[PDB]
Amino acid sequence: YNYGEALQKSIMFYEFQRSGDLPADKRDNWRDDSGMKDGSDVGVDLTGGWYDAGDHVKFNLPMSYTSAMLAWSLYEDKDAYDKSGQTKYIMDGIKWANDYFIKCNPTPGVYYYQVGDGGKDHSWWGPAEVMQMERPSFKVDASKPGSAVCASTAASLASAAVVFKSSDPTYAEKCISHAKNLFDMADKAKSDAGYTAASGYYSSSSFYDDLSWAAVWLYLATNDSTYLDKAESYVPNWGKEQQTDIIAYKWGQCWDDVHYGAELLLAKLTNKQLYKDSIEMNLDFWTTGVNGTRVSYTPKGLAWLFQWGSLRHATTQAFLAGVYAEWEGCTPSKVSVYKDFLKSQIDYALGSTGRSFVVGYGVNPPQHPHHRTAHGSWTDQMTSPTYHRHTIYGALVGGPDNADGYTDEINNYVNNEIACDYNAGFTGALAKMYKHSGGDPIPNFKAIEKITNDEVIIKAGLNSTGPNYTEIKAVVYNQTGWPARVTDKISFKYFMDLSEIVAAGIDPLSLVTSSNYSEGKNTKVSGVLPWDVSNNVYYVNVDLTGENIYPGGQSACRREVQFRIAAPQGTTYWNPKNDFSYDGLPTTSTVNTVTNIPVYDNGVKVFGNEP
Ligand SMILES: OC[C@H]1O[C@@H](O[C@H]2[C@H](O)[C@@H](O)[C@H](O[C@H]3[C@H](O)[C@@H](O)[C@H](O)O[C@@H]3CO)O[C@@H]2CO)[C@H](O)[C@@H](O)[C@@H]1O
Ligand SMILES: OC[C@H]1O[C@@H](O[C@H]2[C@H](O)[C@@H](O)[C@H](O)O[C@@H]2CO)[C@H](O)[C@@H](O)[C@@H]1O
Ligand SMILES: [Ca+2]
Ligand SMILES: [Ca+2]
Ligand SMILES: [Mg+2]
Ligand SMILES: [Mg+2]
Ligand SMILES: [Mg+2]
Ligand SMILES: [Mg+2]
Repeated sequence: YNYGEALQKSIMFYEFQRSGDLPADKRDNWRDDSGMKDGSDVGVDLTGGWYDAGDHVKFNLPMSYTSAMLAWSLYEDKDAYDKSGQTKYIMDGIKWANDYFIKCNPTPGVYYYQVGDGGKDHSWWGPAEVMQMERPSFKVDASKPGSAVCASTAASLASAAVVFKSSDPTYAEKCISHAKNLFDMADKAKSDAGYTAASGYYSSSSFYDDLSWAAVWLYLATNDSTYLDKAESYVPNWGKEQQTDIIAYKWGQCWDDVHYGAELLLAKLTNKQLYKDSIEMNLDFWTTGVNGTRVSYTPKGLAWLFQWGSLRHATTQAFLAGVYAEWEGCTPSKVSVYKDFLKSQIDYALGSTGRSFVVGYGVNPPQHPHHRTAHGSWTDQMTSPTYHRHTIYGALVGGPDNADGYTDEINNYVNNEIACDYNAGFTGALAKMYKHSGGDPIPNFKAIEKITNDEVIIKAGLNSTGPNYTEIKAVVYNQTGWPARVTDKISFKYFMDLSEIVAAGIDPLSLVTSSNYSEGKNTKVSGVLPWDVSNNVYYVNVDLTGENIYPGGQSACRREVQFRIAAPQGTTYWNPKNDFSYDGLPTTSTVNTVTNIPVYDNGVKVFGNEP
């Protein structure tokens, strides 16, 4: 498999998750500014960071877990990133998350750990750029603690400091300053009691693991052994295997449990047997098995841990196995076992079963990941359109069940959602496979997509008619996607040939235009205006400027306008047949897309034709 391309796309995945004011240097044409008022409720700029999964909540625990894991990869395999030419991209990602965590620590002792409400956010299915719901900010402090999330963020900031120190020593120091404050908060409190806004999504079941993980990274960033001593001091407090006094080993590294990564690092830093034994017990359980126990394996080779995000778990363990196998302290006989495991799990994700589980990569990749912005519905419907308008490159889907079963459907969020933490360890494992087996990334890769549907259209039909008038029912639709956006400067024009009016000795400008119905309070229908009088062409201008038309609902994306143009009552010379906009017009109140009632966006024609 082409591991370099996979690595390249896995890193790119995060760029599509970005919230906030996006860079001018962005390499896609379908994501734009969003969550621009994040933090406005507390008077703090909390814009930026990454949306968690297929949704738009910013959950700092998995977000910081993710950036800490990406930095860990860059720390372990900078040469792989340099050789593949992806170094700039992963560093930009790491900085994107950490710049946001810094904003979340506005003053010593205060940490905002979330922006958005799961309940409200998930109740709407649409693109990030046009979210209309409230996005509350939540914080922890001395009176309401969040040890896991504060320490997880400290680990992200400290690991970022380690990998940025050589090229940007000042940013490294900035990261360390904030990591120290957040760790102090976490260490002083030793409680997750104030971390409640993520209930039902990312509630924490442990924080001593996060304390050790953060302390290890702060040790590597500052070289102050005060932190190494702390890291080791929490070990007795880590969860144990049931009815044993053995450090847990039957799960895997993940957003809720980072003792696996902490013990791996502590083994390399101290060479103490306790840590070596602990990480090898975990890696053994995942490979050969240990003490009669072994993680389940699917018939096709996937180490299967749990129903949700099976690939996320397997590929993360693959990364840890790769890191540990390269360490001189690893039991020699297990080096090959662990490396074989890294390859088998990554290959399963990339295509060993005959298809890829990575969006926009390989053979028969997933087409319907549970992701709002990549899908791009403009009607608040998971079912419409019936295909994803965008390709969210690099995203690793949840994964199959214990029997390799997998259904690529948008509503399957258990096995087909995509998320920050899903790609975290995966990215690191990919860097290792690239280093070993290669595969050239795509040069100058970008995600500038072809526009696949007219972004703003109009449908019309004959509402009412008479010997002296024509009444039109028109509906404008915002189907924007590159990027999805509010269209508050839309207008359209209805063209007529009024030669018969001039011939009747009547002023075309005196005809009466009117509207008996229209959605939108700003809808304005003009009187008859001249367009090309040499050919007796006049028009009615319908301005929708000011209307908050956006691709996020059946009513939200459309504006209906009914308007009539009429010659004097009792007259019979009105002739709609020579009117440009009347040609082909649906003969009734049931509208259809028309191309002769042009739509304009800030005066620029974007749909339809003029006379
Ligand atoms: O031995 C059990 C292990 O449990 C781990 O916690 C897991 C929770 O039990 C599980 O409910 C939760 O599932 C999440 C999933 O992680 C998340 O990514 C997905 O989006 O939603 C699911 C809930 O609907 O996962 C956590 C973490 O794996 C402990 O962390 C671990 O120590 C313990 O051994
Ligand atoms: O929490 C699981 C999953 O929920 C997704 O939102 C669901 C919501 O949970 C359900 O009550 C509603 O009926 O449908 C929506 C859309 O499927 C959410 O999109 C995922 O991010 C989340 O993992
Ligand atoms: Ca934890
Ligand atoms: Ca006419
Ligand atoms: Mg900008
Ligand atoms: Mg979820
Ligand atoms: Mg399909
Ligand atoms: Mg004519």
